[PDB]
Amino acid sequence: SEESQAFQRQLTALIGYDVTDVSNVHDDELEFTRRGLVTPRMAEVASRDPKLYAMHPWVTSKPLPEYLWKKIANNCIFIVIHRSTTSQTIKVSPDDTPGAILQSFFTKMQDFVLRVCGRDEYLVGETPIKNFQWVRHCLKNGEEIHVVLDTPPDPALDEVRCDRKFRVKIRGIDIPVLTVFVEANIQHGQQVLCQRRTSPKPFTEEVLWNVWLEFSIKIKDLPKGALLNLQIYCLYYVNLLLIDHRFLLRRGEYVLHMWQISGFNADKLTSATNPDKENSMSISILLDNHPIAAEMPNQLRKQLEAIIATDPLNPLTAEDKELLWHFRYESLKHPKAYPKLFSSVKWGQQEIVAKTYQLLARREVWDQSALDVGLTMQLLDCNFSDENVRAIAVQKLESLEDDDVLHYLLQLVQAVKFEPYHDSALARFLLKRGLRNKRIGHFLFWFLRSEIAQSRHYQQRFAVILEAYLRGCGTAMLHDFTQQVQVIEMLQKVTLDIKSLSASSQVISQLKQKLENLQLPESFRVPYDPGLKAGALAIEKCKVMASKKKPLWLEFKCADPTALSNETIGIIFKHGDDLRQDMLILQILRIMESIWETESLDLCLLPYGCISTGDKIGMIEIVKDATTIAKIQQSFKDEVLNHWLKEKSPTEEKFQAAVERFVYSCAGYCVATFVLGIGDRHNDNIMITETGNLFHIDFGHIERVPFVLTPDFLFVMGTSGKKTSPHFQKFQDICVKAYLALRHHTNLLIILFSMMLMTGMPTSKEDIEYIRDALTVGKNEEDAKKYFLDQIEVCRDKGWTVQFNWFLHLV
Ligand SMILES: Nc1cc(C(F)(F)F)c(-c2nc(N3CCOCC3)nc(N3CC(CO)(CCl)C3)n2)cn1
Repeated sequence: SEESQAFQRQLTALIGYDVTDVSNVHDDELEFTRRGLVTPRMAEVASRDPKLYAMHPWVTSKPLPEYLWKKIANNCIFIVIHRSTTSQTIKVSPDDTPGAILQSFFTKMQDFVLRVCGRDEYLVGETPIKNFQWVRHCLKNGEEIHVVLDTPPDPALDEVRCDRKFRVKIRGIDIPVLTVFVEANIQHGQQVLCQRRTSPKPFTEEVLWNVWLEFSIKIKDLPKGALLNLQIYCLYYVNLLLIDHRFLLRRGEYVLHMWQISGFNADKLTSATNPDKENSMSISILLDNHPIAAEMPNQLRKQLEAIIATDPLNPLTAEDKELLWHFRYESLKHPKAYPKLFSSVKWGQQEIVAKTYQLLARREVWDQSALDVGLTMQLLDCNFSDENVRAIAVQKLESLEDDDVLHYLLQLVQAVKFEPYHDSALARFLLKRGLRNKRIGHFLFWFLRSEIAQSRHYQQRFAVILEAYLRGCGTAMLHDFTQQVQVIEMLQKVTLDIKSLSASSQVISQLKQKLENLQLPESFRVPYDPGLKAGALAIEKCKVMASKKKPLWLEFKCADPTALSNETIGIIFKHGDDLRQDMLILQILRIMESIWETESLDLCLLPYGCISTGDKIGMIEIVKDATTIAKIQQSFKDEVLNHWLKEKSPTEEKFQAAVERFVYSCAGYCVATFVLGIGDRHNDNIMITETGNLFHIDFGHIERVPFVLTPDFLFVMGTSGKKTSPHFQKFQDICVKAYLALRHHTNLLIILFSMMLMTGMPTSKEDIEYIRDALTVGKNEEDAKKYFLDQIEVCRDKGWTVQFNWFLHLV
């Protein structure tokens, strides 16, 4: 169809990659997955309620935290309602359903719905008012809930239209420009089954061996998902699945173009070949050589328990693995032992694998066990290639409500890189949950699109998954995405053009002019906050920041007239940094906020919105009324920070609340940063709001100091490096309370941290340990409770020693 060709082009401009192209495939894995990602799509699309899908209500089935209970005194909630400059307040009970509120309101005077004023956010569905996120947001922030009664959005325009051994031939290598040898492996889950090599020849434009590298593994022994790893060093690598998606073995000859090093990493596992054929190193290989689906003594059981108890970081001895394996059925009764057990499997042996799959038959204990996202994630990392082991983990995620899928959505999207094949249980899980919820689908869009734009190694796999989502999300979503992408390209253009014109009066004139040139969509959704829409630019408020990379400071008008405030939406555009690192960290900070919601804690973290759009290019949310701690100091005497708060405080009451939130916010970042090992930062990278909320920024690429707690912060808490103030005791306990709450989620944090380094960093093995030592693994609470207080003292014993040094390095 002529219309289908123009439609596919819409998806191509949206996705930023052409899926129909078959220039860089040696097989049909991609296309087969497209055909295979039609059934799952239609299955979720044909099974979704248009009404609830069109308004995409954001809710949680979790209990309301202890601290958020104090906010409600009379067991009633105030819901200000709007129709046209008219206000009708309604005192309401925490359990009052949105429907009841509609009739309970009309009585004081049922076709319409309560929409949040100035937002594409609705309060609809059989849910208590207390369970809506926008409601919990207002309580936490003291704001009141303003709502407008409007027609429920039309779901109409959401609609979609042998026993022989193995061998391989190393013919040679070829690079057009610029002692090197070949290294061939057979890997399953980053675990080497066998390794062969060649003879070192001098580095030149042409070096060939044509050697026959023989393997010890046998044809029926080869596990599904097994990769053929080919490497070269004196610095190039490529892979290829020994088994395709149809259970067929690799028959034929292959010319493969290789990736190069820039000096473990998610990229090293990719089954995709290098797109650039003009400059890349190539490999010559040929392959010519199907499948189907008494108890322990308590002394050994005690040893097995000790092994199960240890962390995910603790390596497994050959002694342990044999113990875990010989006692499979005792190990099966402990879900926490599944990662270590499946690591004890000889995947290079068909007879054992069969025992493995047979073992997975009766998963009575696994399927009944409470979901452990830390335990589930472990089965999804680089150390597991078995399609069925991963399937039981993805099976467990399905119980997750949309609320929790949002918290872990970024890590899940990244975990796709660890999948041996393009079509996986995980990729189908992401697709289902994306098509089932508009908010999940919105972020799934930008997460996929961030990788597709700056990742040569995986852009193909993600493009196919993004295409499968674009069809099925709806005609309405497609319009928004088109607008959003349209604006970001115009802004990124301006951002890049502005950056080059500077290493002034000249640039400031160039900015306003080029901004007046765009004058382009009338409105678009904010990528990091889909509820908000943006209008025309506040060109007068727009400016290039006095920062080293010349970042664009932009402000927009809100396109919603139903908004009480007149505030502009601020966004920063930056080409200097790699905002992928920032995304992961910020998302981990949100996960930390959730964990502290478990023990009923608020630390007032400010995980501002951040989205990577291209290569070292993206956007950051602007937190209103925030300034840098450094800027407060210059234009290092201690009392400065306190003068600022009282200055920005209209009343003495405002000041006290600003001091309170500072004690919490400071405590939150002190604990969070030290764990992630990013505690040592300069003043410029730590900001504060006029309302007392402290927060950090710029998380890309990171003597000594545990974390930042300078004398000015101490002074705002009223302590001169020796005494203990009333607020300081509050802070010093809050740190311990919050630090103990994270040790309880050690495995979850480690696995997240481990994945963040592999899929989001450029070795990899030793770097992970800091979070293990920081979390004080294998130590009682009190001894650990002191370890953190000792870390606080190292900040007191220090002062500006490193902070002054930081001032020295930049200059
Ligand atoms: N990777 C990055 C990059 C930046 C960058 F480019 F500097 F803007 C930031 C950043 N975020 C932020 N904030 C994000 C949250 O809302 C407040 C602004 N501010 C600032 N600036 C302080 C400034 C120079 O001194 C003028 Cl006020 C510019 N920088 C964070 N992470």
